[PDB]
Amino acid sequence: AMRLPDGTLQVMVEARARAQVTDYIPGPYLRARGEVFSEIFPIDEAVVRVLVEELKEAFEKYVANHKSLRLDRYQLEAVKGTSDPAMLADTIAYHATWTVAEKQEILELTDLEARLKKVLGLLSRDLERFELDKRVAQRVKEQM
Amino acid sequence: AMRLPDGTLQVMVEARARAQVTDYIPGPYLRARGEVFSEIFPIDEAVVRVLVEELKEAFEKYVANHKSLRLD
Repeated sequence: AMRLPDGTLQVMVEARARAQVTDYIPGPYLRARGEVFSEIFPIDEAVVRVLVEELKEAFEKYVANHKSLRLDRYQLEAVKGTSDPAMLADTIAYHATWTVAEKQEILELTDLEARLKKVLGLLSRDLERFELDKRVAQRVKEQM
Repeated sequence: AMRLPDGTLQVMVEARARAQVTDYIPGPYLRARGEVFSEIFPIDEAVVRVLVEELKEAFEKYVANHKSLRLD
């Protein structure tokens, strides 16, 4: 909780669980109503943990190749000691930079297991994007 | 079978054996005559228990492959 009364208040929040937005209250400033924490999730958590291990593998492949995103290696140092698959899945989903729409659709889906598949798909998409970025780099050099 | 003071009849059932059906009785409500309760006993259980083990292994593999379903 940083107190900066100069036009920018920096509040760092650790989210607990998603909830359904009931309605909206016109502002400014705006309000919204929500339900209790989303404590219902699918099971077969063992395969979810296996997919968490594979997600750590994929994110290690990601950040090591994605050094042009200026993302520090410290973000690869926090996936150790993971006591819950959901926190690691969300951390990897936010720590990889792409369009805000995909990051938000990661939140909107209440399915625990489909979120990991979405994260893996988007990580592979950014991987192939980096691959063709390199490809067109040498291609444009050859064009010169 | 216990009463719930809310508007729902709460009764636990458990099937024991299947019975053949001969004819129906007009309703409401419906009745049925029970002729026999046919259910074969396990005879020469070696093959039966081998298939039981295989069936349980197959069901375990069925449970271990959920990605959009929920089974406890």
